[PDB]
Amino acid sequence: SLLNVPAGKDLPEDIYVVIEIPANADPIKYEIDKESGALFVDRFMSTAMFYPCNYGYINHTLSLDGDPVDVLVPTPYPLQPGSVIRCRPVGVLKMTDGEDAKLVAVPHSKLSKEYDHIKDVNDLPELLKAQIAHFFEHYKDLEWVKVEGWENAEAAKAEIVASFERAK
Amino acid sequence: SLLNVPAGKDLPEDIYVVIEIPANADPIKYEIDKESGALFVDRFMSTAMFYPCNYGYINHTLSLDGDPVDVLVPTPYPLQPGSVIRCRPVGVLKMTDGEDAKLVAVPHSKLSKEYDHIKDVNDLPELLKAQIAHFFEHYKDLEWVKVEGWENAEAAKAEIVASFERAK
Amino acid sequence: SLLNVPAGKDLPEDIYVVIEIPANADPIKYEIDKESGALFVDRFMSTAMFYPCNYGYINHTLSLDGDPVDVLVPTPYPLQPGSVIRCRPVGVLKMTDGEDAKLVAVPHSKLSKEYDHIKDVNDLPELLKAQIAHFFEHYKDLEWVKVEGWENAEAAKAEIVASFERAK
Amino acid sequence: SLLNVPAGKDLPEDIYVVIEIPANADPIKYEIDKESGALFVDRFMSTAMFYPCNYGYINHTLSLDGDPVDVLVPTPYPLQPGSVIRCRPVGVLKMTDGEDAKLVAVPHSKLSKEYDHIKDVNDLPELLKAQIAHFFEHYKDLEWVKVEGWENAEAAKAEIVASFERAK
Amino acid sequence: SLLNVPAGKDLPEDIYVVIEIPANADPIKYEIDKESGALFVDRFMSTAMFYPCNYGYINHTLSLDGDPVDVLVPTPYPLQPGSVIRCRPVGVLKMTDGEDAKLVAVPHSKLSKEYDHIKDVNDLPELLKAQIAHFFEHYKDLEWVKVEGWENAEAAKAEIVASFERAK
Amino acid sequence: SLLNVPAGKDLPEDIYVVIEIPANADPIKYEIDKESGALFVDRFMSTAMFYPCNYGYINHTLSLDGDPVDVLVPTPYPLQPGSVIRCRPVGVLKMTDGEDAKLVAVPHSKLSKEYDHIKDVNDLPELLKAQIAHFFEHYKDLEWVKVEGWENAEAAKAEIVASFERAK
Repeated sequence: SLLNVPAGKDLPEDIYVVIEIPANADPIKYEIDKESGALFVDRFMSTAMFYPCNYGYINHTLSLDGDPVDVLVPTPYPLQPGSVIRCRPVGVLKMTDGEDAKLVAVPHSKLSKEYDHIKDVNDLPELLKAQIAHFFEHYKDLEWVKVEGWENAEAAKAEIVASFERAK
Repeated sequence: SLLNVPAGKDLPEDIYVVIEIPANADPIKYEIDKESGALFVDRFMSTAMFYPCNYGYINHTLSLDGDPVDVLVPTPYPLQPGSVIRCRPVGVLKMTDGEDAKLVAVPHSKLSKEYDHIKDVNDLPELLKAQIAHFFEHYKDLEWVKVEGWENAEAAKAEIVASFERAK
Repeated sequence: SLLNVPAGKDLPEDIYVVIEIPANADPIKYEIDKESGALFVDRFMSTAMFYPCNYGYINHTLSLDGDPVDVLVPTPYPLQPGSVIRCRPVGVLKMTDGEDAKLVAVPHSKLSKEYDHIKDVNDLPELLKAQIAHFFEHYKDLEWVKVEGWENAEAAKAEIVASFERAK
Repeated sequence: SLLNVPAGKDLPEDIYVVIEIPANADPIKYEIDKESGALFVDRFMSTAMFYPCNYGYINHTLSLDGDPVDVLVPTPYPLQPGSVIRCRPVGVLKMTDGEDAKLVAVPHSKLSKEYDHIKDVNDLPELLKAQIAHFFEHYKDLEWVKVEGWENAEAAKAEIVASFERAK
Repeated sequence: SLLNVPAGKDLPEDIYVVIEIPANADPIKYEIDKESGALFVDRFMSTAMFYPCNYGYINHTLSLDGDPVDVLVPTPYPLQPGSVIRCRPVGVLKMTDGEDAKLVAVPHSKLSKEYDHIKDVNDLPELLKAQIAHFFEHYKDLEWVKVEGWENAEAAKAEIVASFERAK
Repeated sequence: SLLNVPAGKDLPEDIYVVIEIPANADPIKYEIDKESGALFVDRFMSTAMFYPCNYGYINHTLSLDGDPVDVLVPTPYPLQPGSVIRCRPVGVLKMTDGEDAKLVAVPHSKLSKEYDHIKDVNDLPELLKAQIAHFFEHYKDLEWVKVEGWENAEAAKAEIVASFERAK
């Protein structure tokens, strides 16, 4: 099941992300249930907003909010909820609800050459970055959250390493 | 797997429904296979009709037609086949092929406040109810079924309780 | 999980195909991971082409390319990745990358009567056959493959039988 | 505008159909407004049914129900409301609300070779024909109509010729 | 063309709205060009938000922002850009960029009985109203606007009457 | 109607393109009819390929193939057939069926800042360029065409200027 997916081939450089919400989909927030590995409807979002990238998590990690590290993964076409994609981290958007750090990872080079030039957080389209920051600032307006800024691939991997160790 | 999803948090008030067919989808009838927990194509519907709500079942229950209790769940956007949604029962549409009772359950308040006012069968939109009755009367016209009417949340829960006990 | 789906009810006549890519979908190539049974993003296709039929494989078989036998299944509406469909084989498109034989199987009569007349490879629409041949010739142009022709239902089943034995 | 589209290149053999409702779409009934040529929302259908083929009319014709001759056109993919397709008639489904005759026309050979073998009403898939008959019998159940049967391409063209003359 | 659509059958009670952006669509802002009546891509929205209802305008009206009165129309399924829907006004959301008043109108009873009970601004779902207010407050965050509140059907019609007179 | 759309605001730098086929759509080839301005189904494509960008033409131009200059326009989301988008040219893919030159134009800066950095043909993603070249080489394989290469924005505008003059 999804409960058995590795954290990655070569942490923190090569990770696997379990997808819960596809890019641009209807406002249904799903989550993988730790008990059955099944896709559960977590909530219907109240705002008229959509996730700008595919949203998921790295299995076998645990951050301080007691949840697995969340990653946002841009792809050329929306992915299937419950699917797994191999990626490499490039940045982290730090915020506070606690501390939520949503990493941004791009598809691994073996899946597509389209993201090869993206190696660090400032290599990502500025508009993509404002749109992601804006979504997190505002998605729970009708349900608090504060963006504090972006950080590089080094910080992202530090976050992966720490959460993985913390999961052990 | 889906075979391990509970019948609910607090039967018969708080149940989980395993989704097989989303609201408004192409006429493909899927079912979860009791052996693998995998989604199987049960049949291609012959009529040009679509399910008016998401269609699924409560795991760990058994009705007299030797099948799990079937539930119809209205949501603001179509759900994913194989996903699970927490709901609360509000009615039952009784019919006969045997006795099929398709319950109607609405999303649990923790998932969305939109259905909070819906507490009993007459709180559901009349048009939604005619449309559901009409679908069951006519979906197998080219494949018999007879609608006998609606019943309240009390009857629905009685149906859940009985089928759950019968499953044990 | 999907890892536990049988090869079929009555090999080679009655098989089950595990679906990875739906007909007419975005160019994302998925595959079921032998380790978790989870849907993995195998690759993003580079060409502006879509699979003309649903694409999948027969579990518990092994061909010479060290992979499970791949099948293409036409249906009236696109299927869900990860779902299973009961079919009956009718042909094989032989090619070479090694030897890849992609079988063509149509939905089993119990799922729909629409494909009952299709019993052998020449009963399939000519346009459907050219379109499939054309897709395989050209889908990896930007990533080699050569079509050698079609073969009947007898050859297809021989291929199923052999790969199943080889899997044992 | 759409008000200026010819009835056809070579009536009754070669006609143009103005599309109002695509095959398999949401239950919104549109119609082209004789005054502006604009697409107007005529009604929201109450039943959970979808048109099995693209639905439209032949401009410059007038039947007895004081409306333009309506045609159903099967295509491999849904068409755009307001678009025009060149076709050739092959049958008519006679009914009564008055007399409604919905013709069935298939795409002209110059647009695609896929329908070339379809020359008369019995050349159409039986399932397609039952599904169309069933839709008309039941689409207004919640809004009367009675199917009386099918007729050949000769009757269809007679219907086109008469309505065109009647329009003059 | 769309330039010739009336403002309504019985202003301000019975109006026609020309649709530019469907409910829940990709973030493309279209507008009807006063010169050709053609649908022009006005802008690609920068925020990850979607219009919660169909968005359009009443032809033959002119407000103070030198633009036609804009209306938001909830329907059970998304409409086609460029289509026209008969409605009746029920409220207005007043704001300021100038003065923008976006009316809310529901489908006319002749198109569907589903909105008959909605007669005034407080009859609209509270969540629908917060979602609309929230969208306008935030849709141009990356491109200013301030919501001042809702008003009744009387104010809405006053707005229609005034803008129509102003258009003459 | 669409027949009245200008060639552009400031030819050859600022043009308007009339869209016939959206990016990534079903294989239906539409064209705007010079007589009514209506969208006509030109043909159903036989290959399992989709246009990689929105496809259209510049009104009021005439190339040597006796047809209006065709343009391919990448956008973040698919456009509506029949809509108009303001763009600026950046390249031309020269080929031969005669001489077909399909220009590539990107959305005008006033519609979105996302394409501002794209000023010449080599500023376009290499993969986007191979995919477009590949599509034209192969889309009519089952219906000839030969790609000869790309050219800069200067050549593109020369092509626009010449065809516009030729249209006068």
